[PDB]
Amino acid sequence: NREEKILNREIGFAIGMPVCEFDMVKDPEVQDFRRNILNVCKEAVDLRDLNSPHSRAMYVYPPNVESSPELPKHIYNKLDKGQIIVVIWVIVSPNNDKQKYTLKINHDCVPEQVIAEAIRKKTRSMLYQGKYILKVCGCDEYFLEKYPLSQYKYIRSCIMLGRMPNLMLMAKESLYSQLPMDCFTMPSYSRKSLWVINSALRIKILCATYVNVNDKIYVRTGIYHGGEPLCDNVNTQRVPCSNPRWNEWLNYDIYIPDLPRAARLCLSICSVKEEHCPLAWGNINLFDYTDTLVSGKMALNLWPVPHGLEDLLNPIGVTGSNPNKETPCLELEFDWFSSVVKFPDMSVIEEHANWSVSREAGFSYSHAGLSNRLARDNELRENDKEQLKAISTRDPLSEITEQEKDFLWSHRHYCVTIPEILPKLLLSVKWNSRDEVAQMYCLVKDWPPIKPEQAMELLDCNYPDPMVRGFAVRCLEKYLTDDKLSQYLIQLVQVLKYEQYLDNLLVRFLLKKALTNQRIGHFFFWHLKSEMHNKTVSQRFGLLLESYCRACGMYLKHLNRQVEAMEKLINLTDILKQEKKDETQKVQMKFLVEQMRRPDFMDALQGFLSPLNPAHQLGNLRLEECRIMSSAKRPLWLNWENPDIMSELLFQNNEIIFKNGDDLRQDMLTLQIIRIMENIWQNQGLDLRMLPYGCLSIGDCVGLIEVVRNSHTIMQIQCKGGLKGALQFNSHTLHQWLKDKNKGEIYDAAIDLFTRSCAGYCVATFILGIGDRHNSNIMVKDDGQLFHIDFGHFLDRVPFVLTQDFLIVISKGTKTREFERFQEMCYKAYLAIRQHANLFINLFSMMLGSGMPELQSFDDIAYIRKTLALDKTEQEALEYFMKQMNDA
Ligand SMILES: COc1cc(Nc2cncc(-c3ccc(C(N)=O)cc3)n2)cc(OC)c1OC
Repeated sequence: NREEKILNREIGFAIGMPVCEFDMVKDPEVQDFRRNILNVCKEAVDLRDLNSPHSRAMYVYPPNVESSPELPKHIYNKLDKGQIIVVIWVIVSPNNDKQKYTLKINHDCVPEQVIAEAIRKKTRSMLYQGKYILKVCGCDEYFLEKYPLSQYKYIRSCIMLGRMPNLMLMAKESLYSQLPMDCFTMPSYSRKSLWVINSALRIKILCATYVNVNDKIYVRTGIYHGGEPLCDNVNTQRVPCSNPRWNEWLNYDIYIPDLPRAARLCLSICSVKEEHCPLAWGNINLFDYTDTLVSGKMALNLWPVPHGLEDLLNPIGVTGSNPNKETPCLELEFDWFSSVVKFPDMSVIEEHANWSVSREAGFSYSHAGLSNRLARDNELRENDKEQLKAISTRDPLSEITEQEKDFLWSHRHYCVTIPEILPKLLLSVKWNSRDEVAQMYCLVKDWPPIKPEQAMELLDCNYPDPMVRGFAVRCLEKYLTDDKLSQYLIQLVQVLKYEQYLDNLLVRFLLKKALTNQRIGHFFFWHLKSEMHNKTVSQRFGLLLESYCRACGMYLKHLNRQVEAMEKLINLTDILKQEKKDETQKVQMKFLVEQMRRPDFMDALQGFLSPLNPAHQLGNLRLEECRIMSSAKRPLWLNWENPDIMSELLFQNNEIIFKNGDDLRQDMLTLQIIRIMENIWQNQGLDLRMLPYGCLSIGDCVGLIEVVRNSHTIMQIQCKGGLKGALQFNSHTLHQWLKDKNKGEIYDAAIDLFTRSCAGYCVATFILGIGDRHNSNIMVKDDGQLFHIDFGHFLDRVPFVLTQDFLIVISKGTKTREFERFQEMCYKAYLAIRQHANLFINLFSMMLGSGMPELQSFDDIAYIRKTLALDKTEQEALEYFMKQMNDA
């Protein structure tokens, strides 16, 4: 149709590639995914239309709320007898005169209560009900739901910073008119044996093409469950890369029924010189998406070897044939049987598991042979029931011995009472045994649901099993809030890559949520779009962005404006850091102004939503304020007028830093972790103010960074311009600048705010291992709030040692009441993150599959164990932190 034609040009624009490339793809799974995922789209659209227009308004403008209405004592204590002074604005008559009405209301007041109060006071000045809604003055944020006013992030932030909440009273039909009508049109494209086999595992290696220049090459193979081998690495006989035709049948020490559903064939082509090196690699799922075992011949286009490849095989790598068909291919032949070998149904598995129970009690009572894995009845002592608890407490990176692993499996039936031990129990299973596995599948079909956070440990590279993964999705479906979903969106988008198939529960959960919450959808899109260049994931994400773009609605137009501006900034910075790179800053600027003033560049970058917070409108550009920065890689400091009619109550101007050349994934994770550390601290009752400024990677080493208003680097303060020098840098200079900025009842707050942000960042940088910190890495705001920029490296010793310049601001002139109070905060902060060690390990663990340099192995994540002192007791760790900290 005409509608469809127009749409695929639009989807194609936002996705980076045209829709018709997906049309021409002939792979059962791809066209099956393309079609099958449309019900999620329908489900999501129908949830939007289910309570039209309110539920549609909620989709586009979801309430931005904290996860709980409970205010920690220090947040509550800020309120005037548990009450908040709030200001309601009303735009009246033709001249759009802004009338304000200040109210003192309960912090837990519903928005509708607050509106009624504003109307009460509106009439009581001169001396309706559900016809109005509340909007945040200066940004596209609405308070459309019955949550208490304080539960909203804008209101809780206002309380904490001691800022006056300015809100605007808006007509419901004024917002409802601004809303478009959904039109999810269904696309054009939408219109045997089993476990019997008594054979061993054998696969033939025919030949390899596209291989040449420089001694002898062999094919190395392996059978894996995630990254754990289910047998021995079987290899082909060495051949020089002139005629690589082995045509030999490789035999493995696994029997066809003992193969788990998540079993993979991990192969590679290696070279020999005492010196072995991998050349090209490739992984295959031993079962397809319909659950059929691989039958016949196959041509696997292999992948280049990523630098720093520890082994000869890459089992953690992406499963499937490289899309670049002009790369080293490797033909294989697989054993044929009666017809088609499909994986047994859960019923067949249940009958075999109930047998692996009735005839296992017929193998312990009616066989003789011992296995320290046989579950014994009435032989579950309280002496070892506390031992299971002792194992369940341990961190995800804590090595579990063979003695402990055997003990756990034997007590599998008890472990249901302690559901948090599931990750330790699953790793205790012999996945190379169909008897143990069948018993486990059944325990998981009935396993009690665990917290979303614990269920995430099960969604990493260590747990490939579909039913283990399915349980984990069900836990996030039932217990994960939309707020916590926004927090872990980075790791959740990442774990998609580990999934064996295009169509899974994780993707359906994530897409549904993305298509039911435009805020979740926004970052979901950008997180996927930022990885389209990566040809390892480009397909999966390309299909996902298609299904998203079809059912996202009129927001696709808003995404296209963002994509167009982002490309013009890339193209501009491309020409600049190529044609004018070694030239002077005055020349680069001369060129920048000349180029930005072009008609096509002007309108692509004016009047669009900011990708950093889509609720922020970016109007006209303040070119007089747009400059190339003095900082490294030459970032582009951009300024935009805020077109909001009440911009003067939030920020008249919006400033974004456009970086082209540096990887921002590391800075993104650090700031996600910082934000999580801050929440842990705030809930726990410690007010360590952190500044997790917005950072978003938008492509291959391109990205955006939120400009922190009224802030300067440590160097900028220490100089006062350049009237001092690196030697002449007097230690008291920092405190003096702060003193001149804040005087009177203002000064005491400033020092407090400094010491607090100081204590938080000391603890944060130490745990995380954020090293190479200096005067151009640390920053301070006008109000004394400290923060850190450019997270160069992490995990690779005191990562941030206390400089005199800071301790002096902490007091005035090492042995002060302020330093004693300070030291305490750091000890208190350290102990709080230690109580959450299991979360941070998992969050980091889910990132190994992301192509990050300083997060490749479980040897990088182990650093968190050393800085948090997990092995030691809580009081023992304090002695460790005390020792590392007591060093000046
Ligand atoms: C770093 O130097 C400067 C910074 C800023 N301002 C701001 C405000 N909020 C944030 C940042 C920031 C954050 C992260 C990263 C990163 N990830 O690289 C880089 C910069 N920068 C202003 C400067 O001169 C006026 C300046 O040059 C001396």
